Amino acid sequence: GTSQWLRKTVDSAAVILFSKTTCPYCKKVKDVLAEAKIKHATIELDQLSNGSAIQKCLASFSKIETVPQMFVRGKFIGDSQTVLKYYSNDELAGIVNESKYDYDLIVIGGGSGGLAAGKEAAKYGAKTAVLDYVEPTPIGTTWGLGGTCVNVGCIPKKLMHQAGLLSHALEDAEHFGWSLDRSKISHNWSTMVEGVQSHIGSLNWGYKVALRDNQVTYLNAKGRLISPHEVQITDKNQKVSTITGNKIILATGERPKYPEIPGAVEYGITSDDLFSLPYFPGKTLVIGASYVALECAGFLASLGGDVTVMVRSILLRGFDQQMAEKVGDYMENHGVKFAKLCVPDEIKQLKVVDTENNKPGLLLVKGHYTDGKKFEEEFETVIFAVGREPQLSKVLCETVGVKLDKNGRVVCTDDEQTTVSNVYAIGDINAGKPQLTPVAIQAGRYLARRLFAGATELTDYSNVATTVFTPLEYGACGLSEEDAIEKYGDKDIEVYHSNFKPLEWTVAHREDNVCYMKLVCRKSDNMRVLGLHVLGPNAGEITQGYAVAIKMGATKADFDRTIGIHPTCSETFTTLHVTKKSGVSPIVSGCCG
Amino acid sequence: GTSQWLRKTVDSAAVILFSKTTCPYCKKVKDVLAEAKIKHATIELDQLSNGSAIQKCLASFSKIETVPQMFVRGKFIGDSQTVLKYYSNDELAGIVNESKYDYDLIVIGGGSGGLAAGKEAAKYGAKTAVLDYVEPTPIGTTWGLGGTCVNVGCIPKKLMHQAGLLSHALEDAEHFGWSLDRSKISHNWSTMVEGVQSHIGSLNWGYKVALRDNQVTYLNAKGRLISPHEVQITDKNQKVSTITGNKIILATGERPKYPEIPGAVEYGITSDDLFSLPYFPGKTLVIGASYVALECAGFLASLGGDVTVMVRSILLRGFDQQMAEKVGDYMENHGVKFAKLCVPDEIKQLKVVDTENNKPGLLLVKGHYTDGKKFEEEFETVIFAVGREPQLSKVLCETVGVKLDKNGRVVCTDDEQTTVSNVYAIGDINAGKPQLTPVAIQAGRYLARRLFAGATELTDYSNVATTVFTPLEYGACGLSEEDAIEKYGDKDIEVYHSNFKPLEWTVAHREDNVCYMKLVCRKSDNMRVLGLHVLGPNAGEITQGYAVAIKMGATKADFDRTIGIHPTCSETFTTLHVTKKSGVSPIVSGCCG
Ligand SMILES: Cc1cc2nc3c(=O)[nH]c(=O)nc-3n(C[C@H](O)[C@H](O)[C@H](O)COP(=O)(O)OP(=O)(O)OC[C@H]3O[C@@H](n4cnc5c(N)ncnc54)[C@H](O)[C@@H]3O)c2cc1C
Ligand SMILES: Cc1cc2nc3c(=O)[nH]c(=O)nc-3n(C[C@H](O)[C@H](O)[C@H](O)COP(=O)(O)OP(=O)(O)OC[C@H]3O[C@@H](n4cnc5c(N)ncnc54)[C@H](O)[C@@H]3O)c2cc1C
Ligand SMILES: C[C@@H]1[C@H]2C[C@@H](C[C@H]1NCc1cn([C@@H]3OC[C@@H](O)[C@H](O)[C@H]3O)c3ccccc13)C2(C)C
Ligand SMILES: C[C@@H]1[C@H]2C[C@@H](C[C@H]1NCc1cn([C@@H]3OC[C@@H](O)[C@H](O)[C@H]3O)c3ccccc13)C2(C)C
Repeated sequence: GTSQWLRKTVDSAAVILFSKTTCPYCKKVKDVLAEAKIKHATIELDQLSNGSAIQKCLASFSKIETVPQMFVRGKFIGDSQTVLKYYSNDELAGIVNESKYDYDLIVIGGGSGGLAAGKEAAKYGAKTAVLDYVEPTPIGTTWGLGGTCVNVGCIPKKLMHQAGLLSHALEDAEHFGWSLDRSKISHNWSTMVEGVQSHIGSLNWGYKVALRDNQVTYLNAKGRLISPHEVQITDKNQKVSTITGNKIILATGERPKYPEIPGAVEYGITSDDLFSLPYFPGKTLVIGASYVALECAGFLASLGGDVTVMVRSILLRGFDQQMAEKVGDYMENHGVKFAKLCVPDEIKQLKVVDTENNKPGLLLVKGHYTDGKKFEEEFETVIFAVGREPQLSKVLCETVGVKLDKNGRVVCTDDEQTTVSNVYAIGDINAGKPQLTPVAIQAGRYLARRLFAGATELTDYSNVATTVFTPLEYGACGLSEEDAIEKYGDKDIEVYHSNFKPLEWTVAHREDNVCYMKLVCRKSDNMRVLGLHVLGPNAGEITQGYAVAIKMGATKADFDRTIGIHPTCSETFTTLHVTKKSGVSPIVSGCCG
Repeated sequence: GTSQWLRKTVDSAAVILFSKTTCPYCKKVKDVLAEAKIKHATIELDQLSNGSAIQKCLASFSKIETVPQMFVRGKFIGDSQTVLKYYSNDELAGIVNESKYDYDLIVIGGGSGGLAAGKEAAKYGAKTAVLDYVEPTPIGTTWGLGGTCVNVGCIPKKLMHQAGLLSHALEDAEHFGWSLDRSKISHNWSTMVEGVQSHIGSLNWGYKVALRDNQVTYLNAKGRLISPHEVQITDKNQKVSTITGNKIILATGERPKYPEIPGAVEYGITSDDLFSLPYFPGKTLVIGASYVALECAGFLASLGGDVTVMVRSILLRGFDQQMAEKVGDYMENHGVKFAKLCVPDEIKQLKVVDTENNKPGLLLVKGHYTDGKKFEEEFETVIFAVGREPQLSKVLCETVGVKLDKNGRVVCTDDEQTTVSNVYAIGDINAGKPQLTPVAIQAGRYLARRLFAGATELTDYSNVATTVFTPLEYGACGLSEEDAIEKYGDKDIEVYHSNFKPLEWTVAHREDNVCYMKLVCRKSDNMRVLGLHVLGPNAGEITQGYAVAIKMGATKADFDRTIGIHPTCSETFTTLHVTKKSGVSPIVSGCCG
């Protein structure tokens, strides 16, 4: 029965009020708690499906079945009459003072998932502490609250990709009858950086206002967990303190990697420096083939620069290789020099940085290919998106047993639960689960719901749709072609593929039959769609809806019976019939396939 | 069981071939037919639910169980031996090209649905004649083959839509570090006309090539049906001739109506004369509140010319009124006059059309509101968009019984079947079926499959999503708020609403909280999503993705389970929690809901 739910609720949370809609006394005590400015995790028993076992559990634990029953921090206050009596002597504010632990919940790391979990816990009754600190970049750049995705990540990346799309739109406007010259239009990088930084500062201020509104104690200081309840604090003023708390959330997030080569740390930069540096990188070298490196090089090239991507092994490792190759070809066509199959060796400085003149320095790069030829070049800026490593060592010494591989930090089971019962890890921390922003937010929210509200729903991690914001976006949800062939077998996987030219590219005279599209359908499950991909403009908007459709298993016949929206670039999804098994070329020019 | 499929196939389809995969003789006869360039509508017996029933029906009709069996007009030629002997004697072409009717299929109306049906029937082993003709009742520009959607309706609409969005993009490029002024930049409307007409001509050439490939004969002749198996046609040179056919497909479509008053025909223009108009309309009056009228007015306004919409009763009749008002306000905020609750009385001329230098002549408009106020203004052009009506009287003889309402339309049953057994109506004339291009295309393709290949699946006209390409696009799927309230009552309908802001509008300092999202769900069936609505940039892609999601039974909990794509607009649908019953303001700025 609901014995497990009652045990989970009573052993956690701050205040939980069991009530029903029919009983007027329950509504009265709810109103009394509301007018006292007391946040509570009320539960409606009548509307809950298991309306019988809850009464038995209440009789077993509270020794009384008369709802409403309000419970605080391991202490049973009593019925509505008891709460009214406590408020009569003005002790209701006094009795809501948490417990032996200083905080109901402490989040280490003010990232998107961390802040979402903090807000979710705060609006469910508990008093929450949030601890966010950013170790300064070796160059010296620093950002405020918001985490990686917000401060230096999702938002600035999309803003600069939109700038690149505007750059292409300037080219297309001449073919669209607008009196303007591409030779007479130039990009002011500094103004763009100032604007995006102003927007991100506004976002940080809004986040601070929101967190202080939910009665959440935020301290900008490094946190280091000592025991499953105790954590030490290193303030920016080196004022080390110590706070205890029953519930701990680990949201240390992630920090960009460096290659252990001479001169990389003191001369190179990462995404942390890229999104806030004043000058313009110009002739730029990018190290690493992760999707972040590719999109960064993409919108640096689209903004007048001439970037050289230096791929080590393969473009977009972990993604589908066919559309990875297509994306690389598109970058090559628009002025991106791909130094594939090469490995960096060392870097040096030739001309010192010119921060007084706001000009980038000059850096010499030495590397070697797979055959060891001495690759030599000079660049005005070198960016190291070689990967990302988490610094869980300096936040957890030996308290929790967390297995970690290369690029991994912890081992975690379902319900984001680690080995320690009262320690929870969300966001990028969990290994073997996607490192995305919405998944982190959902994990935090659902963790707060399960802890301080008694919820039973568990956050999903499968079929997580992603989109990379290259000059032309790539959005995928599900499985790749190679992954499907490896898992379900070559003969059990059917791929529906096509090439389409968006209606926005006709008069503009852009490239035709480049925007690719593919499906992954398995015959054993009635042509069930497994991996759905799109490559072209606004790929994320197209991909999100079809990810939603895939979530509960949309079949190929479902796509066939669905009717398109005219005119849109996504139409060809509901008109997919070409098969790779037949080998028919998907080059659709003029008349649609 | 399969008797009905067999009888409809033999009595309707042209060339049929019952065969299996395991039998090698069937593959041999397939190869023989392929070498003879005689395409066939083959059916794989071993790839169907009940092969034994098909074999029993064949024994009841073909008298022999041994597959394969090839049929022409349903006649039993025989087995593979008979077909091989006939091919050796070299008279199979005459056998397959002889019948009591001149053509197997006659399709009147060369629209997207018409060409789709023609190609689907042709590649399914049949001979078909597609007849299209356009009668320019106004001064007119007789566009070639391509139908309403391609020649006039859809493609030019989205082309000038992207022109308007490029106008907005140049306006907003100031904040993205682009060195221009938006004052020295002007517009070239003639460039619009020439480019869009060039693209239309390329599409027409592609369509002609496609119809030539599918061996379909196309004659630009007026269609006028006579008897259930014969039609008399009028060539371009007034050469009246007579053609008989086995089956008839009606795709007459519709043409814009006219508010018949003196001068409304010889002076004003409609959408037919809008997408090829040599001169820029400039200060324009728009008549009617249909989505075409608002789309055209927004196009001209964002292009630069001030426009005055003149709404009779309500904006966007048939859509949700809330977003209708929102979209109207969005045009109003960008310089679109709105003479709401007004109807026209007369139009006259002051200056003749100045065609020597391509300048529009001046016109005077007189009308009255609901209170009789004498509205009196001057416009050098008036565009009449008061809906479209079909000319069945010019295509269909009165001897056959059909139904027409005030707006026209043709009565028809579920399987696109008219009163006559071999006369079929698809496109914009079906009784109660949506007036959309994919509707016509799917209806034509599925009808051809059900006719000349014995298909079973029917085209779906339910939950047909749409998108109107106003300057702020509006895309909806399912139902509306008022429709849901009428259907199930207030207590059974729950609305989730959100006011969001695209990331592309942050630096640009565009409108905030203007964008909108609405979700209509029914409580009695597990919060099943009925009507979903989006109002923002690139709404068509989101709307189609979510229409595909909804069509196969998507609930709100399914939306919650989905992990969003960050950063885009569409993932805001996965964070829908505000309810209209609670009355919380949709406006979220920093917390973003
Ligand atoms: C350039 C770039 C682009 C990206 N684009 C996308 C994208 O489009 N979509 C997407 O889904 N994801 C994207 N990501 C990933 C995204 O940054 C993460 O997935 C997301 O931030 C994870 O959420 P979080 O709550 O862990 O936030 P995080 O930012 O990962 O949380 C880390 C925070 O905790 C703080 N912290 C760390 N250790 C401590 C400690 N001991 N004490 C106190 N505070 C501490 C850090 O200072 C930081 O503020 C991108 C990342 C980068 C670098
Ligand atoms: C301004 C405008 C915008 C539109 N935008 C959209 C949109 O965004 N999305 C969408 O889905 N739909 C849109 N439509 C609708 C779309 O144009 C039509 O619904 C589409 O053409 C339907 O296909 P059809 O079979 O009716 O072809 P149609 O082209 O409508 O009809 C076939 C053609 O045959 C002609 N014809 C008539 N009688 C005869 C005869 N006796 N012999 C020969 N030919 C004849 C007709 O005039 C017509 O041109 C729009 C329409 C207009 C006017
Ligand atoms: C669906 C989509 C589509 C795009 C490709 C991969 C997925 N998203 C990218 C991605 C997500 N993880 C996540 O970290 C590792 C795991 O923790 C997690 O399972 C995984 O989702 C990656 C890791 C390396 C490399 C790329 C990724 C594809 C085609 C299957
Ligand atoms: C989903 C969407 C959303 C937008 C509204 C209607 C649907 N599509 C618009 C529409 C489709 N028909 C079609 O022609 C008439 C009928 O033939 C057909 O049934 C109808 O779908 C219209 C007619 C007049 C006016 C608008 C329309 C709404 C809110 C339910």
